[PDB]
Amino acid sequence: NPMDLTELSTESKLVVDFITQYYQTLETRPVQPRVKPGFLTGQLPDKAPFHGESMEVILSDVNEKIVPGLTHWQSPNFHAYFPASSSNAGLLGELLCSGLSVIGFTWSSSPAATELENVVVDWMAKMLNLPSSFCFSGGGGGVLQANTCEAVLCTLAAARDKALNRVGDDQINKLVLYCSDQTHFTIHKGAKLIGIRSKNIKSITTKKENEFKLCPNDLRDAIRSDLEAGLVPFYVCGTIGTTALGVVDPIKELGKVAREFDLWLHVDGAYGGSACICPEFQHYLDGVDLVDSISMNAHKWLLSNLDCCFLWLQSPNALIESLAAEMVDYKDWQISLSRRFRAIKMWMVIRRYGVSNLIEHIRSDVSMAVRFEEMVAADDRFEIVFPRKFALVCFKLSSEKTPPGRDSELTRELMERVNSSGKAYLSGVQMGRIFFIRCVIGSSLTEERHVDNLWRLIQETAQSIVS
Amino acid sequence: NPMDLTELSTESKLVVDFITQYYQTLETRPVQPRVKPGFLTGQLPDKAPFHGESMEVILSDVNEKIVPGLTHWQSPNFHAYFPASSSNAGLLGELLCSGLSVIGFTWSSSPAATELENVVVDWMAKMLNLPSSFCFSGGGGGVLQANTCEAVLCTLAAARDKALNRVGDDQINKLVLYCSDQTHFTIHKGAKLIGIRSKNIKSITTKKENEFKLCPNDLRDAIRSDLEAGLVPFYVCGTIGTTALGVVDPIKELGKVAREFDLWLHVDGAYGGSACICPEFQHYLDGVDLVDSISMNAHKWLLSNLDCCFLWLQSPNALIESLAAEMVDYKDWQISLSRRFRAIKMWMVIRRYGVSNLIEHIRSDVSMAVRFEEMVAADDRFEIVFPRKFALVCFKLSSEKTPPGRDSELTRELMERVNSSGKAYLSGVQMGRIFFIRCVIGSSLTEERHVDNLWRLIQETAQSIVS
Repeated sequence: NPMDLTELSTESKLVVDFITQYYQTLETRPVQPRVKPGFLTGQLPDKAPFHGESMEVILSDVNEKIVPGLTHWQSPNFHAYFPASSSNAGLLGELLCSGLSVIGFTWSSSPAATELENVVVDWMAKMLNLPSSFCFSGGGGGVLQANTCEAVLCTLAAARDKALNRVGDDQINKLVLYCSDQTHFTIHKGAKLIGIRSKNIKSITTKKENEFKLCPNDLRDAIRSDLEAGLVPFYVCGTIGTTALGVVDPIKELGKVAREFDLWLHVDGAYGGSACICPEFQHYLDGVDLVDSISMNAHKWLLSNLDCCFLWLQSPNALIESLAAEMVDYKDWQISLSRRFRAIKMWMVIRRYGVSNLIEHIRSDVSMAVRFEEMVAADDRFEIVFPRKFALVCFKLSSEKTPPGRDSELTRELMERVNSSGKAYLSGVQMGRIFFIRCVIGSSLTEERHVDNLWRLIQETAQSIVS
Repeated sequence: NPMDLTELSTESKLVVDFITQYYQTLETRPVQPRVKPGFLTGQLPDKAPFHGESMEVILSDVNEKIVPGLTHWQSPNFHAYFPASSSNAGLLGELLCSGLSVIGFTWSSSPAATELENVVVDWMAKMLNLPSSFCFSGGGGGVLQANTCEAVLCTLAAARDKALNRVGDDQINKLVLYCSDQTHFTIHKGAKLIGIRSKNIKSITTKKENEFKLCPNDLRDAIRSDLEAGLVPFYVCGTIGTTALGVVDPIKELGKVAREFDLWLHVDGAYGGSACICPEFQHYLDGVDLVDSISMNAHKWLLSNLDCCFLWLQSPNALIESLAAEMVDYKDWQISLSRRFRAIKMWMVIRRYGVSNLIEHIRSDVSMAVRFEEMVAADDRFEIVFPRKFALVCFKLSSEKTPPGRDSELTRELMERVNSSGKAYLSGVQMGRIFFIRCVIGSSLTEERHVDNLWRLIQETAQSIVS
């Protein structure tokens, strides 16, 4: 019997206790493992079992054979990449969503699911303080997705088809997209996906003078240069909080540029967007009225676990018309027919914790990053490569207190020895000539003590090699 | 505190008990609701709460305000669309995956996650008895996705880029895709997504003579007709178990056709693919050696809840080369960087139940559909419009025992009155001139009694209008 209810409630507690013990381990568990390729592949049978096995033997096999070979994103010692903010409400909302197992591709196939997605989308829109034109009650509207690439693909398709409907159906080889050299690779990936040619995905270089922002004058000059070449610009992507540096592009200026040439402006909210529920960061959303579309990942700061990605349009019919084949049918809003009930999990998280708790959780992470930055700045052995705007601190070894020419390779070795120690996991990028470490505060379990321990470990490892 | 562990275990039991009571309701709950647009939208607050609320008040609000406005896919009275096979192991594996919250886009960011995806992919490949060329140990390999449209998009991109690398970079406007008129709309959707022009997505009509299969001779003639027009065929999609009728396309013949013109052959396993773990249905996979790619939805019959979609390639480098920007990095295998740990849930389900239980669950659903077909065939008031191959029975009112010309509209009214009664939910499609009802056995909760009740209700409703 596959749906035995007493067995269901029996094994549910087993799995929940497994998860709680995993969580309590993470203060000790080495974050990133050191294992050999094929360790698990050779350790597991070649074919599937004919018969079944109990739940607790499965869970034991999990905790001994798969857990050690995991990178523990939830560890309070994990400060690399970008957080997978997890909470009790997010986990239990995942469980409830999967228990309902309602797949609502149209309003008729689950009215409540679509209406609850509507209200959650509008809730978040006013939490971020967008104009009415992005709300369902203001003309536009939004949708939940799984990743930012689904939303980016949807906007790219809508923009491409709007352009082609204006200039001609067989003109796809002339469409030109613009983004900065800091834009997430997902933009180039999606542009290549929707048939844009490789030469026409222009990454405009950014300069340290402009804080690596995408300058609108270079955008305008590139646009008219390619227009004099007989090609059709159609898409521009600005970013709030880039991956490597956390750059915020000048949204309003690029909005005026995109309006002047009637280009589709999309805003990758990405990492910084979630933080914009706070009044301090809301200014990073000015010019949003000139924006065609905005996407943002809630699983990067809003404690929803994985996964959930909001996407808001001022003219949603521009998207529905691109993918279709009053009452909302989300079949025409994204890639596939099959959708999950993510709205119930976002609703769960929000009503369980409150805008208050969410605001202050973001503020606590940002404050911890402020303190980490203040600690780096007090050490002449180190250097901020770019001022922090959120919970992202980018730093490296000082060149004055390292041998000539090897400050970057010694920064890389510092990061490697820290990660190999197992006591923490930091990210790091090679921006041409320089290498720098990213420390991202956001692992939910992380408190002040963990940031203090991380800074002390970075210092102790630096003294171990520097001079 | 967002990660309070004692509060986590306290509220987990609340949510689990909520789910178990929901499940036990489904024998009584009217499957499809009758509600007005805006019922939930007006019933919920305009903005998000500043403060939080308890878990049980949330769950009460769920069971009173959202559950009644749901279409209960998990009800044993639900036989429309295609099942969302759910089990205890699938639900608890969803919970465990979300609890681990490990996001592994590369082997380095979670070796165990990638290796376990590898072994699960290979397990399923040998469960379906594919050639070695689709296994990681045979040259090719596979990947887990969320939907069939992600897999279809990946294969379409790989095929398009292979073609363009052969014929020219600026030739996208000449690429031609072929599918039948029974193919799922996701194929046309993805073809439009990757920049194929609308005229070049050719739906070749199928004839009732060929059981609506895609005849390979018409495929060949269309190919050489478009080749004499100076266009580049590049993609052909065959289907095992179509949505409306459950058609199986002649895989091997289309394989030889696609080999002759070096076209990319993709197989939408879709609905029938999952059933192919059974030896009786494995014959529906012959010619699979000539196939470039195969996708199949495990959440349609393999009891994994939602969602999980296997995709196997004979040459995975053809996909990696299309989306990239030994040890496997699934970042280059699909649409986005962010991936979930679906492998752990599939592993959970398989090792908990067994290939034995899975085979026999498929066989029990197929047997129930056999019995439903036998019941329809014994009633002169009804008629099978297409012979059943899986758990899909397509039937309608007999034209001999209805007034001239209105057998189809009376079949539609029959379906409408049954669905409106709330005692069951059946699907129905208008194939040009005829209308017929689809009954799909697969709601997990469904036993023999429910099929008997459904047949009696269909008969009682038919006598209520027929003569």
